Amino acid sequence: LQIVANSFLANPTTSALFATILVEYLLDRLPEMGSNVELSNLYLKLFKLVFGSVSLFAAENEQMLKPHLHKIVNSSMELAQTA
Repeated sequence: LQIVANSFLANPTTSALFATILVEYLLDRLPEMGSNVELSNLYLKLFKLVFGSVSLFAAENEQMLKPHLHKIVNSSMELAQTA
């Protein structure tokens, strides 16, 4: 079913919206990445999908990723100490 998510991220009309929703959900689930290996691999692959969407539609996807960047970096560094 990633093919559907990839198709949303690859379409210009829905790429920004779906990326925003998916990053907000994944950031809400960021601590779980250090507990369950299955969910950790899933969340990592979905984050990679978002970042490839940022590569694809830079003009709007940069604006989408911009507010989240600080949370992503800081929480990844903070949660890895206890994960």
